Amino acid sequence: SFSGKYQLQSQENFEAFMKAIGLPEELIQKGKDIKGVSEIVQNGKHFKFTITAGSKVIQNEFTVGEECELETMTGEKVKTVVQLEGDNKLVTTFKNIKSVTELNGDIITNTMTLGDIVFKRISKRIG
Ligand SMILES: CCCCCCCCCCCCCCCC(=O)O
Repeated sequence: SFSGKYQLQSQENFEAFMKAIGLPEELIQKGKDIKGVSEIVQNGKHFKFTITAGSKVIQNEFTVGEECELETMTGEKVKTVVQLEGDNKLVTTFKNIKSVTELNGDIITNTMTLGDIVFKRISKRIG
């Protein structure tokens, strides 16, 4: 349902966010303009997602409504719960970051908010 492969079209406030969260500037620099790929496999409430940005491949999984460990941008793994807010929307919060992922047709919009910082990503189905 969320299942598919998607690639980044555009994003806002990437570096603000990534510095604030602790990403090595050596990585935030080379990452600014990468159009990353997301491969998602949803099976009921079971989700697997791989996010590929260059040589950095992060793979995660979670079951909706359960506790799950998620590997973060920095490599830090956090224990949280991901919830559905409608079949088309994934919502979680970790390290004071609120992440919203919403699929509309072939476009996935992801929003992460740390304080006043709103990091938004817009991706498009590919393969
Ligand atoms: C590496 C950061 C982990 C993100 C934590 C969000 C948990 C739900 C995410 C499900 C798949 C995310 C959608 C990918 C779209 C995108 O790359 O912006």
